[PDB]
Amino acid sequence: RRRSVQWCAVSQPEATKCFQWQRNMRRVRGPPVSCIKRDSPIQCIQAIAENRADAVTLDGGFIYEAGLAPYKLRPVAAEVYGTERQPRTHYYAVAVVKKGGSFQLNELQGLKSCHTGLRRTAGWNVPIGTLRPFLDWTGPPEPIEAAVARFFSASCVPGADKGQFPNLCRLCAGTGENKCAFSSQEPYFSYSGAFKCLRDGAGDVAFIGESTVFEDLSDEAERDEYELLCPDNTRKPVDKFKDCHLARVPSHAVVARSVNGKEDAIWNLLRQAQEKFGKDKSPKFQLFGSPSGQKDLLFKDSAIGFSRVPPRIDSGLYLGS
Ligand SMILES: [Fe+3]
Repeated sequence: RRRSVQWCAVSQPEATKCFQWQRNMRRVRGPPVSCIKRDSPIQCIQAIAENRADAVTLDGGFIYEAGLAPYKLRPVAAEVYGTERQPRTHYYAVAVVKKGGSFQLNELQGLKSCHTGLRRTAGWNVPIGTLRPFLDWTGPPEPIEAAVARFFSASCVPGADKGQFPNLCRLCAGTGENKCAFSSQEPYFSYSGAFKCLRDGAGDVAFIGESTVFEDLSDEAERDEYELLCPDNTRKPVDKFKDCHLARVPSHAVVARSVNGKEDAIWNLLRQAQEKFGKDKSPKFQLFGSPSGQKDLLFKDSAIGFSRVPPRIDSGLYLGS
């Protein structure tokens, strides 16, 4: 039906969560949500621009992508992180390494790297931009990936072209054709996957978000075996990310068509869904939770709510501050 917000999933597990979201909203007589299934942010971005879906949550890198032509989607609601007592609409891109090593951020040449994915904020845009000075990139037409592939001995950059940049997919753990996939079929995909790539010892550094280590390692003693590479070339505890990060970046956000995008219905849905199924709100459904073996389905597991984006704020403006 027309009045229902059509959400776009990028995997089957997300589709399954969306359908559960749909029946739960229906049970509590809240705003209706329907589900559309795709395989990547790009297919969801396109599907929305083509009125086949209405909304999707994207990392900063794809919020950028979605704002260009022929899509022109804009962020309508940002994820909120931190705590209810201290909420924030931004997180931190950090460089996590194993304690015991002596190399600093300016000494990564020849080492192995783990990234959340190609063109993702913390996993790529931020770290690569930060390391530019150390690369020997000759600018266009040479794709930046080529320079990165010459810098790190090997890496796992989900979504990178295994054909042109084999080095960038070498450390990835996906089976057969799924090796280096920009999806959960690749064990080292996204935040937790990139961190696992470090935990397993495949890589020497993981470019992820500051909350990853805390979500994945409950034991304080285990987390103490990791530290962060600070921009001033020093190492510090994973809990000191505020004084040791590569960048502070805007939170992932739900995007929608800039014209006739059902913005008000989308916000009504998010506000009520947050209230009914947000953190510690319901035993039957968790808008911000994912089943065992799954991470950040539809929204980050670390999200605690939403913040509506003021009108006439396009992708460009959202990301630039
Ligand atoms: Fe991100």
